[PDB]
Formats: sequence, structure tokens, C-alpha cells
Amino acid sequence: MVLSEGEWQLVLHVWAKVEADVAGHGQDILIRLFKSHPETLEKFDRFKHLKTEAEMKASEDLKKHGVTVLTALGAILKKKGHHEAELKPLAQSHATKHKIPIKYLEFISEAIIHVLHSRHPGNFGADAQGAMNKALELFRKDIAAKYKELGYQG
Ligand code: HEM
Repeated sequence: MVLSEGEWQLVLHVWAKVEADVAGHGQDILIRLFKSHPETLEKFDRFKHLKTEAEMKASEDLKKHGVTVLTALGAILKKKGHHEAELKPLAQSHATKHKIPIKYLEFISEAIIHVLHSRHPGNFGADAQGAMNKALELFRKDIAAKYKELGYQG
């Protein structure tokens, strides 16, 4: 898979909007993921005690982790597909430490797209969506490759 320059520009255009409230987005994205796919919460020792949306929104630590996740993702997308060095420490931790199947990266991808629509009603069109989808798909495929490289079936 390869994106056009056009597609990458739309991805980065949308990302600047995320970077205006990273905490806000990172918080909503984690919560969306936890709500839609509750089995993902169980992977988080620090958070799995959070039963409901209202509890999740009042956790400062969940908000902080959202910043962590979006910071790393942002550094990756900014590379426009030349992201191998950024991917390695990430593939390493999520494969060997955290034990996250690739299927869960598809779920958080869907969460990101949803939050982007919720947070940017008039901004985020069919085209930007198509671009973000391809960018996230690229990330998922290349991280799946790095899992296999480390000996893991993602
Ligand atoms: C765009 C997707 C993702 C990015 C960029 C990302 C990034 C990160 C980063 C930077 C960390 C902290 C350092 C590390 O442990 O590697 C982290 C920790 C973690 N990630 Fe992810 N992650 C992603 C998706 C997921 C998903 C889908 C799950 C589980 C369903 C997951 C589970 C975890 C866990 C359990 C930790 C350790 C959290 C802690 O207790 O501090 N990640 N992730």
C-alpha cells in the first residue's frame, strides 16, 4: 500500500486538529475503544477497574495515557510511511510485553475515525476519512510485519 501525497496532506491536515487538544482526543479515543470493545480494557492493569464512562472521564491517568498513545501515533504519521525506526520499539512492547493482537489495533483505528467525526462534524469528510483509513491501515500492516519479524503471529 502506498498513499498519494494528496492523501498524506489530508492526514496531516486532520492531525493538526488533533494536536490542538491532544488530551481531549486521547481521552475520547480510549473511552470509545473501551466501550465498543470491552475486552481491550482487560489488557490495562491500571485501568480495568474502571467500569463506566463517567469513571473513565474522571481518571487523570487515563487522560495521560491517551496523550502518550497519540504522541507516539502522531510521530509515526508525520513520517509519511517512512516509519520503520519509530515502529520497532512499539512493535516490540506491544507484541512481547503487552501481547496485543493486530485485531485490537483495528479496533482502536475504528475508534480514532469515530472520535474524529464526533470532534470535527464539519471538518472531517469522506476524502479525509478515506485518507486516514489508508494511513492507519498502512500502520497496521507494517506493524503486523514487524511482529512476524520478532517471531510473533499478530
Ligand atoms: C495507535 C495504536 C497504539 C499506540 C500508538 C500505542 C502506543 C503505546 C505507547 C507509546 C505505550 C507506552 C510505552 C509502551 O509500553 O510501549 C503504550 C502502552 C500500552 N499499550 Fe499501547 N498503543 C496503541 C494501541 C494499543 C492497543 C489497541 C492496546 C490494547 C488493546 C494497547 C495496550 C497497551 C498497554 C497495555 C500498554 C501498557 C500501558 C500501561 O500500563 O502503562 N495499545 N502504548
